[PDB]
Amino acid sequence: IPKEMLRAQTNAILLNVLKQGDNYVYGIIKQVKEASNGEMELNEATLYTIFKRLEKDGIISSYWGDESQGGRRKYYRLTEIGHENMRLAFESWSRVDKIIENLEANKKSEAI
Amino acid sequence: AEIPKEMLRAQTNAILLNVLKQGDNYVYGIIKQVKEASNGEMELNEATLYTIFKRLEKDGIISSYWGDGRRKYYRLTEIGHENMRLAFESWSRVDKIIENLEANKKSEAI
Ligand SMILES: [Au+]
Repeated sequence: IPKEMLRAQTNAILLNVLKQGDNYVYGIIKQVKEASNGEMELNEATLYTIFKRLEKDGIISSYWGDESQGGRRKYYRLTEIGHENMRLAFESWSRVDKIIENLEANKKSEAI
Repeated sequence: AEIPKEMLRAQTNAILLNVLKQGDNYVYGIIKQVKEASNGEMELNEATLYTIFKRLEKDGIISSYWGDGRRKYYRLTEIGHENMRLAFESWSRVDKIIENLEANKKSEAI
């Protein structure tokens, strides 16, 4: 599995987890660990790197939590731009499957 | 907000490797079939293929040979086919992870 594809996957995951609600990193890693039957330990480093991009792009935003409790954790939130990105990713990928669909279709066409 | 470069590259590659999957081919031909399969809309630029093919050839995902004008055919390699398989399986496991996230969310909501 190429690293490019791994980080693309981690991205798909994070946008999705934040879709279901604002979260923090230790929490995000834990929920995916659970939702993948132990199998998927996300890499803190890759998360951090991704959040800098996604914060850059305004796909996510962040705020401080747990300050009332003596803490200072960082909560992330999917933005509207966030939801738009995910929509266009979906639509975009669906368009690609259709192009491939049509390639396979036209192949079987010439075979006739 | 727009679709980032990395996703664009990934998409273009998805398509090219898939054209190769369906049968070894030459570049004029590849671009023509995609033009057809995208209802006229997507006539790739040669240069984009060449850029991409250099990477893929580098990584051993594709290779090339002469056919008899004597065109240059590119072929998905075995490693090629393997990678596409594992990519598919891997991405399917990711849909399940997401599936399961949405499932656990609706669970706690109750
Ligand atoms: Au595939």
